[PDB]
Amino acid sequence: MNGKIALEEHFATEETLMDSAGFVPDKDWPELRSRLLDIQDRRVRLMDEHGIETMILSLNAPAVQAIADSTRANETARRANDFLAEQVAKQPTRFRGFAALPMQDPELAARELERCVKELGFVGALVNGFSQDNRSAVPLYYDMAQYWPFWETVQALDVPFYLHPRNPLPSDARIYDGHAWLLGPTWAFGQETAVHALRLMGSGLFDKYPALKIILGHMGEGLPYSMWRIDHRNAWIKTTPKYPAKRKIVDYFNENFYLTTSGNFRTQTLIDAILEIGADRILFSTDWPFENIDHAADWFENTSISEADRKKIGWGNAQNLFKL
Amino acid sequence: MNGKIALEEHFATEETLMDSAGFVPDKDWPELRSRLLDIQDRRVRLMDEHGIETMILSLNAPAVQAIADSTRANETARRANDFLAEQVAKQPTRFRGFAALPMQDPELAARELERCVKELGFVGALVNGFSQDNRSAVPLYYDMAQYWPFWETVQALDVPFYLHPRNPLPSDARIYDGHAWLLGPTWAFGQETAVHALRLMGSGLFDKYPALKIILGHMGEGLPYSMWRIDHRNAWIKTTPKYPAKRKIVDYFNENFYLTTSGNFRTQTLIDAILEIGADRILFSTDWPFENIDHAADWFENTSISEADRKKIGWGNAQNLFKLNR
Amino acid sequence: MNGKIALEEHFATEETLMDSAGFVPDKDWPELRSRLLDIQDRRVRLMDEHGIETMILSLNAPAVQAIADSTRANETARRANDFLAEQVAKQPTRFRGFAALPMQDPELAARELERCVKELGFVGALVNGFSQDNRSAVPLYYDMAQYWPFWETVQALDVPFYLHPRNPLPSDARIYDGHAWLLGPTWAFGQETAVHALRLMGSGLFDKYPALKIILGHMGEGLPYSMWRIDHRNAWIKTTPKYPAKRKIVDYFNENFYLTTSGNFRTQTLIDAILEIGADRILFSTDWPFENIDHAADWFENTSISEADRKKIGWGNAQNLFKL
Amino acid sequence: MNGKIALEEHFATEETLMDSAGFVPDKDWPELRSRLLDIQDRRVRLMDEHGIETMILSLNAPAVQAIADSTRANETARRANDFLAEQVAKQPTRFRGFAALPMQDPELAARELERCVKELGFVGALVNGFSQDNRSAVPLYYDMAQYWPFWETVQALDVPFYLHPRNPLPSDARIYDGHAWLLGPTWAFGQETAVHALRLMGSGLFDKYPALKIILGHMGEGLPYSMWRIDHRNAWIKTTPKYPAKRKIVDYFNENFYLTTSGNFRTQTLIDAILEIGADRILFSTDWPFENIDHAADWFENTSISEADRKKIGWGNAQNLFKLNRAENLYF
Ligand SMILES: [Cl-]
Repeated sequence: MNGKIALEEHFATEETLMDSAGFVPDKDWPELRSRLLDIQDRRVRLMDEHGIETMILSLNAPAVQAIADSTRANETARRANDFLAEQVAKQPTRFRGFAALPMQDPELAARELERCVKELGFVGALVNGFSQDNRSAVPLYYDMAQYWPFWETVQALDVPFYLHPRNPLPSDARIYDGHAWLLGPTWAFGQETAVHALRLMGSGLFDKYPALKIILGHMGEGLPYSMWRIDHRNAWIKTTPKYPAKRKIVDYFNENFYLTTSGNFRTQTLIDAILEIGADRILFSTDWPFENIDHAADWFENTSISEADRKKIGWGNAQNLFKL
Repeated sequence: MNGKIALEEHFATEETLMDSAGFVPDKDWPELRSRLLDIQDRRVRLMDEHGIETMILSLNAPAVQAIADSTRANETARRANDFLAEQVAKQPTRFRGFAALPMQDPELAARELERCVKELGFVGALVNGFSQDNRSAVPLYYDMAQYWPFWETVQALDVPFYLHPRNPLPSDARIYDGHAWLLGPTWAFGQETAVHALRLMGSGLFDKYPALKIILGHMGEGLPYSMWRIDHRNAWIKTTPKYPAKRKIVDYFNENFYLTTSGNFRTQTLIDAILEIGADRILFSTDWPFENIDHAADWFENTSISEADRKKIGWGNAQNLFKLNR
Repeated sequence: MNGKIALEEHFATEETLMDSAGFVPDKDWPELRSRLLDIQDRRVRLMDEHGIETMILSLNAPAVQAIADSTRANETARRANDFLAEQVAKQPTRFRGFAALPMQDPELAARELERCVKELGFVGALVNGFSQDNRSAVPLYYDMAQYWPFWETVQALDVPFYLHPRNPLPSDARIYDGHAWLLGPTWAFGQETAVHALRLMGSGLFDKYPALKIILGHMGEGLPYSMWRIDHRNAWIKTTPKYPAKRKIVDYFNENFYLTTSGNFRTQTLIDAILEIGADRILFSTDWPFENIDHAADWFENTSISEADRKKIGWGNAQNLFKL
Repeated sequence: MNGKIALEEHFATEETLMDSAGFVPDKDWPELRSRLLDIQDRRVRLMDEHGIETMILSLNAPAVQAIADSTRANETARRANDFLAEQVAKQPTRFRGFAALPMQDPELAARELERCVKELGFVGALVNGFSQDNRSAVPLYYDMAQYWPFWETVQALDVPFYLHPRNPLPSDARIYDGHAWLLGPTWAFGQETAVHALRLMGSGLFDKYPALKIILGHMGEGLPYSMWRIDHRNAWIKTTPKYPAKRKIVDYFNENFYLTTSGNFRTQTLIDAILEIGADRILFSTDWPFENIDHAADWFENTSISEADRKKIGWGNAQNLFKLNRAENLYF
């Protein structure tokens, strides 16, 4: 299938490159590093070879979310975005950009998102989970009141926010002590991102801003499988849920979320996602260069869904979402 | 469908009762309290009305896992087991017991499991996640080396170990700060239990003791949906996984684990579990009294699976697993 | 779920009433007969109680298709259609009509479809499989060349054609001799209708008129389950299929067909249809009065699909299809 | 996955070879002919290359079912069965046999099945739909009363009966006239076989012999998708079904039938069958030489099911069904 749109497709700048070093064995780092820095050449050949018309590009991880000085975070985000705009402009029919944002300061993040969308033609934002900030004794999650004016801005711009993983901070990760193999994509990323996403939903953010669109990778970080249980556990109790939001969590999941297939090339899981959220809210993605383009495309080509849905997931849904 | 076997079915003693307080709103505590304390009477009428032949009973939560003096944990486990055995004996065709165990101390736990299996006729153990023990600065997880001789006894006895949830300790729960709605069955129970189970799998425990049987409630706490990703993430990398176990995580999930339907009455979730672990390793359970028997039974009666698999999940699998036809 | 649209919903006129007698046991005939005749009263109360906003009504079976004199068939069709228009006009927000057509004569059927659509505001046609005609020694199936100008007319009007069952003729039903329990909805209706549809697909009709929309009840009469096998059996043989159509049978199935849930209230069956043709092509229907509205609605309310797709199958798909 | 058991795997003798002609284009006949006649050599190499330990072999189609003189049918069945026994004995760890049977004559069919099971060590029978017999004005279907003593014998022997397709007779095939492309595996085989199987269930045969085991290829010829509808259509009517059987059709489908994956290598269809009849009653098979071994094995290797069910469908179910891990098959 030609014409696919892929939207969790990463690069690094020299400035952020080393953030990705921890995530593969030392012998595989030169390969991963070269993939991260390459945008124009091998990446596009592989797109050609595997039926991808367009990659929506985003910076690597944790990148800006780990830059604890908010002034420095803004400066880095702005440099990464200008670079990305220049890269996109070289092959404008094959690429779009997601913004890197300095979420350390809601106001700076809002301004940078406006610049990115209206000046640079970017089609959304991608943010690696909570932010570290020297002014805050705690990690910053985006359900917090200070972020409401930022979300108002997102909704006004009508572009999606892709909530990407990062690892929990060490003091929030003791369950994984002595078990580092569970950190990262194996498991810890999924738990961190699912809970951050649930925090947004429980906060009532989508009551106030009901047109917001949040994207999750990895087929939604386990959420569809346990979604029924999230609202319906202990159903014999008749009570008002103890979160600020007005409706059930699944209503927000159904109305405000999109899932991508990145790094989760499993037909059973896709079928479960289809039967919980619908093929209209599922988008093809690879997670290149952390996952191979060939693996992602070959799996997707042959997965056990209708051809009508393969088209929607392949490109139709993304076409509509990003007004492409 | 009559003849069902259910095996995540809880009671409290007056001693452990307060552990369940504040899992429900105040207005509902009189009802939960009465359910937890009733074994002989209304519980059996509900079983009769909803086609459950046998409930395998277990103490509530965290119960023994929160008794930080190991000597007292053992004393409590022993009293609760003796009580359970007495209650089982009043209606022996309708009940079996799971052991409560003082996991604070591996030798005490192994000895108590032996007594429960050999002297009391118990058919497995149920433990509410990690243990607190005054002697340990850190919570105790059962992948730790000190537990290996205990697991040797589990395998020798050839009875399953049900790994039930508890909440993370507050200092390991900062992600939920300001969001207490996420603690308990909503989410936190699932994460804590999935990770504890994965820690057992990655530790190599099942290489050393391959015949062990571990049971998880709640359709495996999310595990089936993300199981492919656990082993296969970043597949382009050819490397040996950085855990001590010798095989893939999914090999031990497939070979050593069973899932029950407790508190997760969702047909899509069941189908996904069937397509990942197979109907032979899925067991009906309810999580009474925290979930209604009528809700669990009515959902299961009509869920979209073959009748052959309805019989296996309803009773066939448990009959084989627990040797009840034997 | 309020606002459902249901589109295999039957009535009889006194003229066609007895065609339905003997589909149910004698003790049940008085009930069925009263249901068939009632359009305005109990039927609407039941729609209210079971969340159906609109029923697209069609005549019973075999009706016009068993009237062998083509002139008589056209007279009966006109009366039934005029009656239906008068009935729809009494409660115009709750009903629409499908045309009955004298398929015995392709020109008369085209003209009657035109009159029904243009003058009566009907939104499609419903036909009970093959037609009997005195002038023809064989039953008339609609893939035959004489039907092509009719199909040109259907396409130009841009309204769907609902291919409903009837039983095979006795000389074409010997396999059921001594086994009358297999006739009708049990099995024979499904075989008869699947093959009629497949004849349409293989004939090349949809090469010539690619915008045609055909609707099948009963979740597609077994088609999705065996659809892969229809094209891909004996795949090691590299050859051109021996039918006149230019593409695979499944291409026409995917592009030209819709399925309804009528009389097949089975979640496993619906999931298989979703994974083969996609939820965009599946439509809620009951087969009232042959099946109960309460059974149909209760099953569909709780079936194991996404809320997005429940809305699409419930009403969204029909709204789009019929331009309501 | 090595170790698979496949049980819809065909051969021809020179006697029955021409029955398979005109199933494929002329250009492909030399290949199909060579596959049908080869049992010992390339067939085993392809089994080795695609992870099949055992093929349970059966004659091609319609073969015995089209021999209308019952005396001649019995003669052909005997010769075909002796040939198969001799062939199996050459490589007894890789092959088992299904009986070809002269179903024209209930008595002859029962005696030949006895001979095949007791003397030749065959593990079931495979019959290609209805029989033509000169004495009968109508095609012979196995729900008919005269077959009940034959089925008593099947149950007593406790071996399965694989009901394979054949086309309807032309006079029963007018719906396909001018549409020959629908004949055969495309569609007509499936309709024919589904109905024949339904006639057995409706007849009450399984009330009388409840231990019978019937096998269907092609994932059960459409039956699972439409099984709910078979019993439950028009449910508001409270009535006794108008067939002689005492129970619901689905009760017999669930209790007396097995389905194989032959010629239906479709994951959506497998999942549907799993959720209707259960993986315990599904068996890997290929339909070699009419389907490729490699296509069947490659699809099954990667289909979206549990590893536990992949072992059951791949070999476990068949190993148990045909008692292949048992003394009479291993040592005698
Ligand atoms: Cl009829």
